[PDB]
Amino acid sequence: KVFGRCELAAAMKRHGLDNYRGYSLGNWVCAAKFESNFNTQATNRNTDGSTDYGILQINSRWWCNDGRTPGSRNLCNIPCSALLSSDITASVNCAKKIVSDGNGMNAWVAWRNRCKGTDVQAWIRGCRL
Ligand SMILES: [Cl-]
Ligand SMILES: [Cl-]
Ligand SMILES: [Cl-]
Ligand code: NA
Repeated sequence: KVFGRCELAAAMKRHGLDNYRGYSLGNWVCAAKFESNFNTQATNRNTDGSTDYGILQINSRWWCNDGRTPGSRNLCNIPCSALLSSDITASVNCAKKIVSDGNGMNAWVAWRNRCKGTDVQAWIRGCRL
């Protein structure tokens, strides 16, 4: 599923991401825009053989099991395919574990390079939330 900007904002708010660990909702929408272009089915292979999955591009080296990343962890206790669903619940719940891990949203390279320090509130402007 390809979400609209305000549709995704509303779904993320319903799942408790607004101000989660101090990150306002616009940070999460901005991260999703640049990680996946709002597409739940996005996948991308990394040089180390791991793969990133879903709207927040969660990586199989640590967070989910895809059966083809030897020596990796599955800290969210989910198959990586669950992160591609049109229902964002699994992605949100796993993202909450990632952002609590110590480095905050710096875990998402696109957030660090394209959202951090910008006017992230623009990503939720005009939305009925
Ligand atoms: Cl915001
Ligand atoms: Cl594996
Ligand atoms: Cl933080
Ligand atoms: Na894994």
